[PDB]
Amino acid sequence: GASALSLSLLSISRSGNTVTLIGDFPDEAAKAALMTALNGLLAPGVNVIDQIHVDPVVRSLDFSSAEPVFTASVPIPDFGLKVERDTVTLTGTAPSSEHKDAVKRAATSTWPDMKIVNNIEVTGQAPPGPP
Repeated sequence: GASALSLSLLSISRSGNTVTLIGDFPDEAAKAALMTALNGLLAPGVNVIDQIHVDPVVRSLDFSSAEPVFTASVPIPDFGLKVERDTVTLTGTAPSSEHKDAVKRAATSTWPDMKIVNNIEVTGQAPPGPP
């Protein structure tokens, strides 16, 4: 029925020690494309907590090209990724600046028909943000 024009909300948190990413995926093989990305952050003694449900029907974020993107965010284990049902937001602690540029460019290419709002905020001047 022309399927739905809405993507399942997703949540991904990366701090370093442990990783927290929950949501729903369309297939299982899809994990291999993303997982192959973790191989970059995978450290000795590192814990992983990712629970995704399979749903060959529910429209989800196409990470097929998340490697190039996620890989662009690898040098930052303190980054966050959020996808909505109409838009996608990007926010991560960047003690630098332009360092976020490459990250945004990578996402834009991956999700051009979706609104991307990448608003980095350097934790320094202002007080500690939300938990």
